[PDB]
Amino acid sequence: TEFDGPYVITPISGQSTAYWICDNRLKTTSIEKLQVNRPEHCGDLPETKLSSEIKQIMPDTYLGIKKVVALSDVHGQYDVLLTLLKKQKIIDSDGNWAFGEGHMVMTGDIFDRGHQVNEVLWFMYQLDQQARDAGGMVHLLMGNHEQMVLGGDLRYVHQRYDIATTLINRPYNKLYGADTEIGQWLRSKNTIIKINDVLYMHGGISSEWISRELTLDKANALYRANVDASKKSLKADDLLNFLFFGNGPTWYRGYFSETFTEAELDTILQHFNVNHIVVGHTSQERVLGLFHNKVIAVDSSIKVGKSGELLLLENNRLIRGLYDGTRETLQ
Ligand SMILES: [Ca+2]
Ligand SMILES: [Ca+2]
Repeated sequence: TEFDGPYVITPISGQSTAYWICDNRLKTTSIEKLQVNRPEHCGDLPETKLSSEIKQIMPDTYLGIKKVVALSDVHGQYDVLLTLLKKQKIIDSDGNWAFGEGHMVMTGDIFDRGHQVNEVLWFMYQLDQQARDAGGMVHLLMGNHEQMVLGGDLRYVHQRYDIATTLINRPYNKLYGADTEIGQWLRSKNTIIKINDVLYMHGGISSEWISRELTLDKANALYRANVDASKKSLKADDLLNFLFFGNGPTWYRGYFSETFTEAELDTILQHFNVNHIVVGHTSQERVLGLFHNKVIAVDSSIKVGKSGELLLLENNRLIRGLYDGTRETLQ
């Protein structure tokens, strides 16, 4: 018995439509008053109030933010994510934003591997709005998997989603295209941001970024404008080629290389005028710091589906939030 969704289509003017996979059967509903309500016989699929404002493109640079929490690579593990957030009191008993005016930075990779991808997406979409309502903010950054899915690289999509692509009659990448609520939401997000003296991105920044004289604004804009480009077009343009692949911000794993040095790291820190760089992408056994904590790895292997951790940046300290709800100071 499989339940999945909803997959919401949002036209320019028209009313939105929701597709639900319920017991391997398709259910289609017309959204009224921006309220996405699940049909009868559709298990416990997520229901959410559609928002216009959270699809607005937001700045990629922030100052004077008192508290920030970072985590990454949920990879469809909703239960783990929810447990971690409740244990660390980021959300309340009902699973609603409880971080006040704080900012959350999810450095990408919600998609793939896991079996609760839509659960994670709709939850994050809701948090996005709830955070804004509280005067806080949710920074959902695009990871390499978000780029892969939207672009058509489906090698890591969980097999259970073949049901959806079959019933809704369209490939997985089109289940999150520009005509879908989630797709529109994702296409408004940044890929690299800076909060206070910290830089955040999925993989990491390599020296090539400096060679190309890139800026957060130019990069984030290109990412949004080309996430739907053909692989041919992306690899043809050497700038887009760098941004979207191997040595780029969403794929670079150099910070976890044996040959990478703190000296080289310093040149990168100095280039952005930051003291730390928070990255996901390369899975660790726990949230940890490298090079005297100049780099903080926040991919705590939530993808494994058993546990996860987060990073809390407040009062100039770097704190590790364990799955059991306890904390350990890194710096
Ligand atoms: Ca990942
Ligand atoms: Ca990744």
